[PDB]
Amino acid sequence: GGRGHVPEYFVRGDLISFYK
Repeated sequence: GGRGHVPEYFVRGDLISFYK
């Protein structure tokens, strides 16, 4: 739900998001 180098958890619809 922001920037990272680990994705947020399984998700669809929008672009893949990241955290920590």
